[PDB]
Amino acid sequence: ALGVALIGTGFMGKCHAMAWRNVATAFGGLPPRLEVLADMPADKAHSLASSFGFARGTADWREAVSDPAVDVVSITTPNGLHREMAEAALAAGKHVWLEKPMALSVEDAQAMEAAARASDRRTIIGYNYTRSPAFRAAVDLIAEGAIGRPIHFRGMYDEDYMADPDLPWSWRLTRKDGGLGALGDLGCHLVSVMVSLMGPVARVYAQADTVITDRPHQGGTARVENEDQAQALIRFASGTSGEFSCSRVARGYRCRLAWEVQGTEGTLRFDQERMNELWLYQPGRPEIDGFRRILTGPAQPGFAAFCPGGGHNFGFNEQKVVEAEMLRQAIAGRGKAWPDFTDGLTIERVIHGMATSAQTGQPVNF
Amino acid sequence: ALGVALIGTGFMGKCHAMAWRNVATAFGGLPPRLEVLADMPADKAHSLASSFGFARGTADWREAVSDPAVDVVSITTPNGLHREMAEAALAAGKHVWLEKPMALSVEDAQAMEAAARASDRRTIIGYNYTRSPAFRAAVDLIAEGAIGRPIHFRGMYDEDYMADPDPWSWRLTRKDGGLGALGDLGCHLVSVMVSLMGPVARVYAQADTVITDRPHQGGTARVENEDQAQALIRFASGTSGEFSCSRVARGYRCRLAWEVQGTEGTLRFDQERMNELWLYQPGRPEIDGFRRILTGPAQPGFAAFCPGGGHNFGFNEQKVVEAEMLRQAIAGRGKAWPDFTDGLTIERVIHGMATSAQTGQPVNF
Amino acid sequence: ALGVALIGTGFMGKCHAMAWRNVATAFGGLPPRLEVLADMPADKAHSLASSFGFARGTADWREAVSDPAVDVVSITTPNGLHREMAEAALAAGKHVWLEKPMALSVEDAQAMEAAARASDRRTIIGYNYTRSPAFRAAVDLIAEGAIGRPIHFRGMYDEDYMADPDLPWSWRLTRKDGGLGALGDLGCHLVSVMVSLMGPVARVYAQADTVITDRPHQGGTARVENEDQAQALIRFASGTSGEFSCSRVARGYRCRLAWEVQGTEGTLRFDQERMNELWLYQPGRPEIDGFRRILTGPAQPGFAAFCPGGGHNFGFNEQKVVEAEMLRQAIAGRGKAWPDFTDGLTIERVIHGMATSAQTGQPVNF
Amino acid sequence: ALGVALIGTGFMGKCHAMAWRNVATAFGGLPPRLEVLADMPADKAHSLASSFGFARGTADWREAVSDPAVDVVSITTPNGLHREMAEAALAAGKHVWLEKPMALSVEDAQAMEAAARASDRRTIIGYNYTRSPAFRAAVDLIAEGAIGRPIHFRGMYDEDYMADPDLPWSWRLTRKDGGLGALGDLGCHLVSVMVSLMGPVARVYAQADTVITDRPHQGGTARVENEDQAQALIRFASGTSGEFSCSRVARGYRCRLAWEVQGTEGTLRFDQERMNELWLYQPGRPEIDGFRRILTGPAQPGFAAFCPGGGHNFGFNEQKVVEAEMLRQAIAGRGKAWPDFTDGLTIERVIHGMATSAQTGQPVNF
Ligand SMILES: NC(=O)c1ccc[n+]([C@@H]2O[C@H](COP(=O)([O-])OP(=O)(O)OC[C@H]3O[C@@H](n4cnc5c(N)ncnc54)[C@H](O)[C@@H]3O)[C@@H](O)[C@H]2O)c1
Ligand SMILES: NC(=O)c1ccc[n+]([C@@H]2O[C@H](COP(=O)([O-])OP(=O)(O)OC[C@H]3O[C@@H](n4cnc5c(N)ncnc54)[C@H](O)[C@@H]3O)[C@@H](O)[C@H]2O)c1
Ligand SMILES: NC(=O)c1ccc[n+]([C@@H]2O[C@H](COP(=O)([O-])OP(=O)(O)OC[C@H]3O[C@@H](n4cnc5c(N)ncnc54)[C@H](O)[C@@H]3O)[C@@H](O)[C@H]2O)c1
Ligand SMILES: NC(=O)c1ccc[n+]([C@@H]2O[C@H](COP(=O)([O-])OP(=O)(O)OC[C@H]3O[C@@H](n4cnc5c(N)ncnc54)[C@H](O)[C@@H]3O)[C@@H](O)[C@H]2O)c1
Ligand SMILES: O[C@H]1[C@H](O)[C@@H](O)[C@H](O)[C@@H](O)[C@H]1O
Ligand SMILES: O[C@H]1[C@H](O)[C@@H](O)[C@H](O)[C@@H](O)[C@H]1O
Ligand SMILES: O[C@H]1[C@H](O)[C@@H](O)[C@H](O)[C@@H](O)[C@H]1O
Repeated sequence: ALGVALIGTGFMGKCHAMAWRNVATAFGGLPPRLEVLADMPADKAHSLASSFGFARGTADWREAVSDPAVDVVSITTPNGLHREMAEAALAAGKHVWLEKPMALSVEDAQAMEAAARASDRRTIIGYNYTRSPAFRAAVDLIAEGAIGRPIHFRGMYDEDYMADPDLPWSWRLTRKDGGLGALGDLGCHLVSVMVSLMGPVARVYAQADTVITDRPHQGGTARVENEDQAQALIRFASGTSGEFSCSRVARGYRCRLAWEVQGTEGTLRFDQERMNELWLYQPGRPEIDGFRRILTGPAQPGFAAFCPGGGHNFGFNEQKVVEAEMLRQAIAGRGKAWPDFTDGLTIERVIHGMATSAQTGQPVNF
Repeated sequence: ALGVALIGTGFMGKCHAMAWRNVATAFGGLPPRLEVLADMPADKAHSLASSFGFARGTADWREAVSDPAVDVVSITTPNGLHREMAEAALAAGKHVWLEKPMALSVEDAQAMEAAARASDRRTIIGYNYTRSPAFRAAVDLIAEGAIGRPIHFRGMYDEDYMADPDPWSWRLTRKDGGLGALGDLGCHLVSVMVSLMGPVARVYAQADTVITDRPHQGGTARVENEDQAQALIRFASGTSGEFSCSRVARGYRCRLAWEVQGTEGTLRFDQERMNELWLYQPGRPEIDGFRRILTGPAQPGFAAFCPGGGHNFGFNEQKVVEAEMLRQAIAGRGKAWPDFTDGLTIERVIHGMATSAQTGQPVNF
Repeated sequence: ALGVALIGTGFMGKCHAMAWRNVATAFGGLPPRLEVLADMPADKAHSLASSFGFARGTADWREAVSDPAVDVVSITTPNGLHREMAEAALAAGKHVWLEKPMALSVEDAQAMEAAARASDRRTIIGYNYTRSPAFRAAVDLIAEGAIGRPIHFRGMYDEDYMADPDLPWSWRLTRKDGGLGALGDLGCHLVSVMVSLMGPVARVYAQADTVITDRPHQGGTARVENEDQAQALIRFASGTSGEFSCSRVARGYRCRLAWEVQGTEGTLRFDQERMNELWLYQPGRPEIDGFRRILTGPAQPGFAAFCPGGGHNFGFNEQKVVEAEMLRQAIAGRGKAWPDFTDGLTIERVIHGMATSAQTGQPVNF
Repeated sequence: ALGVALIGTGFMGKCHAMAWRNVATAFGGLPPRLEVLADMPADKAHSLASSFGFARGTADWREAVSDPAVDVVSITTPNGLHREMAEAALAAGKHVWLEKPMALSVEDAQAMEAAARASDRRTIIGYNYTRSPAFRAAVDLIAEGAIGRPIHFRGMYDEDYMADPDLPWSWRLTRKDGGLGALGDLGCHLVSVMVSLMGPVARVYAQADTVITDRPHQGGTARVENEDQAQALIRFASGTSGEFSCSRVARGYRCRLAWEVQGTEGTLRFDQERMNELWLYQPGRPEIDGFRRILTGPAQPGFAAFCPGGGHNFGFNEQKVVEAEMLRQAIAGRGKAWPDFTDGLTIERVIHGMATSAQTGQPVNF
């Protein structure tokens, strides 16, 4: 069994834990051994290792990535910590499951990518919205020619977690430790999905905005630095056109990663807030012509490992189980995992390229 | 930590396995120990006990219920085994997580309800559709007066797994399944309905078998029970109700959809979109209409799985919540619903409906 | 050109006026001659006669009905006035376009039916939800065998126009002017749709409720004389099962006439609040299997006469234009108007049979 | 009564006819007298003038614009004739209801604008998607402060009427006729809506494609000369951002003019294919937080003129009756008609500016 370390226990830390714990339940093989949990403070690491079923808990992550019983390290700590912990893991000869985005900057991502290439260990970044059965059915459909040649992509990713202007400031909202705003938190997820459907991005023209430029900082106010929303027009390497957006201030949306691929012979549309539906249009006779609602079931990739009956809604967390497995297969030498630090660095260059574009009012070519 | 035995590894068996494995991960406390898994043949039981992380797999269910390390038994076998397995598990001093419906008959459920009181062990029936954050949110809203006085209920549960020509399940026999759509789906619809409306007083029902033989069985494969059924309800309150279920309603996969029309509002839900609760309350005319409430941390259960609203809660995660309730009842910190007593009433409703359909007569409770 | 008389100018009266005005615009032939309009008081009739484009107004309907420049009469007055007005019109040798339901009782409907047969004039009842391109396409699809044989019908008609208890007492709530409550006002519509799709009703078992027992009336407090809601289980002459309901207190719904036909080889589903969509499931390959959203367009009956492009939503009022056209054609002998007073009589026996079942607690066979 | 001439009887011609016959029926006043109808050949004009309720049909549009009994002229002919016809109507001192877009080029629009100012006659351009009860409710909800300050617009207009590559090379596909492609046919309508929500446009950056470049043409094939789809990033004069697209080859879509405004305090979203629904998000307590589905009814502007009860879906064609009313009110010197040829000119510069941008690869500033 694969020896597992986990660093962090928050939103993603718990998600990885629940995933590791059931990956063998779903897909077979041996359950991974949950060796070490790292979080701060110590008493919290001990508590959570107990209730997560980990063999021990530590307040010292370096110990976790060092442990001889570990082969793989889940890294679910804040973006400013990714580079250091990732690199230390790879140097200790461990495979790495790293949360997105890779780091704060393209330069950090590049350093990490070089580390990974040296190491010969397997890596994967936590672009979990590419794990849904519906998204994977969509990719297969386009490959099968269900919509002919793609002629346009339109995608968005709206959430409203920062829309309230009273929400307190933090260094996340600075360029340092924070990095990009909406592009770094959400943009990257959209790019991960978009390039899987349409191929590599050849060019972007973008614009960005900070809507809420000043926030309470225990007293007066602090200037928010990164962007609350960004949009971009795209040209892919195939030459086809695309539209792109992201926002952390789009009121009423909670997880609205929504995309569509219009093709010569059809159209596919999807909204993550209803992650179990794939809308497919193909030309038919006039009398019955129209979009089909394909409800996620065992006909789609990965679904049948969790449930034999269609229409039993596949959940967000279960995406993470599929991700664990893809890494599990890569480590077992049986299948390449996407995206690794090399694949992820391209995604980093895209979102940062869009940021550069926005600042300059000039298109950026990749 | 609770010792767990699991009987069955099919649709619901595998579901219970995933739930027991993550109950503590979501809700804290100590993770349950996965002790014994039972299924046939033995080779299958062995491989799956290993992948599911169970200490052993066996082809002998009695071995699972008698393991001293076990405190609780998940029974996920065909309906025709529920009674024997549940009564054995109770007599063995184990708490029971029994899959719905209880058994083949009301008499069976009567026997099991008596045993459950005698055992002084906790019981819960697998009505996992009452565990969604959206559903739990609805109940709380109604109790708050959000929709005022419930004046009508309209409920359905449509699926189409029997509509497919390609097959043969135990669900189609009287000795393995019992009732057809009413036993396999109807009961779920009842569990939801009485949780919203209070107990049933009267039913008038009708039923049909639309596919009499399983096309690809070689031999005769007579469907021994109903493919669909509908009923008018009167609740103990005096309120009206519409009820139906079907395993042949083509294009539906898990369409357990209900609504409660109140004097002050309406609540509506469809399990195919289990993350949405529609709420209408009267407002200013210029902004009047139903609200799509997207499941999130403000709903019961959800926060334990995710701090961000809109990250769709899953079918399988309803089962994690179900497990947590049994586990809280087991610790004397809550009361599990429905136990074998509450479940008995449910069996009466669906079997009353089946009777009403057989006789062309109303049935009172 | 056909000579028109119109009695009433409210909800349906204005609908009828608008329909006659554009019937020839839509379908060709000669525009009807808008001859006489009748409403009270007189000032109101002459005023609306002017704005509706009618040659004259009057406060006395009887004159309008026997005016020799009139060939057809639209009757859009409360239910209590239907029988008298229709019987008078027919006996003058005029065709009649009558608002639903026929009158207060089954006896009224039998009286009206007899008068119509003796008069040898055309009649049509205003069941306008049978006139939508989506509905008519549904009936055709069933006929062509798109969903095999029907095995179940589930229908409802929810509105909340009496859901607020403060709303004033109105004629729809009296047995003298309305007759039945939600069964008379909404239920009849549901039946007209249901029988078009499933065939005749063989049996019903029903229950009914008055949720708001009293209402403000000028001074205050008046008792509601008929039902706010009703439901019924149906057996059709075919043997097939049905579910049926209606309500005027169903909070949040405005025109939710929603039905579905579940067949052996597919399913059809419709909701009048989205009267441009017809949902059709037929079995398909697993990977693309699901309900189609058919958007109303020129391939559906009647639509091409209003617009040559699909997706330009056909409206409520245009159903009435279709309805006038079917009446014109019938009067000219080139078509059948459905439902006439005879077909209308059947509809009335169903709804009153439901009322009876509700009162007795026993099934009612037809 | 207003004297009305109508030129053209097709898609919009017939829609204008239906609108002029019921404008008074809906909003009171005197019914406009339908004087002259022009279309070709003559026999068709005679036939349709009879069935449209027009006093006479003619094959010569110039006759209609000069008739002394005419006060206002509807112009529903292809784009290349708009300039000529409008300028002539105005020269004869007639009021003008002109179909979109104004013409083939900015230059044309400039001349027509000056022509319009030179006469002292009313003009309105046929941007009917701004007449819907839902849209007008949206605008008033914003003006009422419903969503705070707009911070982003996302708009699209997808149709597939050109998706089939075997459709014959026809007028919307030419420069000399047609002008722009998707931008001139669908884009303009999106801008009409967009500037009504976000105000004027400061800057665009756009991309465009011809996806089907060749089409059957009398035993041969001809080159398509304008775009099938276009997209743009927008910077509004207010400093706010926007996304914009249109397409005539977006498979499955029939009239998908969908738009969204995300504000500091709320969100509004709309889709013409369901023109009777308006989605509104305002912050609520978390228990009941979410988008409201607002079903078009009497609370929304214009609706009560057509129907006293909500839910009775307002049609595409009834947008035009509203448009007619707005014009009658402007002629009567009450309400002003938007957009006139001056507001229209701006919309033309925008769509042509996107076209320029897409052609050159450069941002275009206004
Ligand atoms: N893939 C996805 O869908 C997704 C979703 C949410 C967050 N994320 C990513 O997950 C990462 C964490 O996000 P989150 O929402 O879980 O943040 P969080 O604040 O919920 O959790 C951070 C975790 O890291 C721990 N931590 C912080 N500093 C530490 C240190 N020095 N040593 C050990 N532990 C430390 C915290 O105590 C906590 O356990 C971020 O990189 C974010 O981008 C990804
Ligand atoms: N709550 C739910 O949503 C849900 C879903 C599916 C089934 N169910 C209920 O759960 C139960 C199981 O249904 P399922 O769909 O998982 O059926 P299934 O056929 O998929 O699984 C049944 C399992 O029981 C095992 N089994 C059969 N006979 C056995 C024996 N003699 N000893 C030990 N194991 C035996 C089978 O080998 C199989 O592993 C039924 O009671 C059903 O009504 C509930
Ligand atoms: N088919 C449909 O979709 C539809 C929709 C709404 C109403 N209806 C039916 O239309 C009919 C009228 O409904 P409504 O909502 O228009 O009612 P309403 O209250 O709007 O109008 C009643 C009309 O009758 C007139 N009236 C009353 N007494 C009269 C008399 N003695 N002489 C002349 N005119 C008289 C009133 O002045 C008014 O014009 C009813 O039978 C109702 O069932 C049908
Ligand atoms: N606002 C909308 O929703 C909408 C919808 C469709 C079209 N349009 C616009 O309406 C206009 C017409 O498009 P359509 O789809 O109605 O085209 P169409 O081809 O359906 O009809 C064109 C009409 O113009 C007539 N015509 C052509 N040359 C003429 C001449 N010399 N004299 C008189 N009549 C002549 C044709 O006979 C026909 O009646 C275009 O400018 C288009 O952009 C707007
Ligand atoms: O598919 C159905 C349904 O999904 C229920 O959840 C399950 O309990 C039934 O046994 C199964 O037959
Ligand atoms: O709003 C309702 C309903 O829309 C019916 O169409 C109409 O016939 C009723 O009389 C009216 O009350
Ligand atoms: O079908 C399209 C579109 O629906 C618009 O309504 C119209 O203005 C266009 O000209 C027509 O091409």
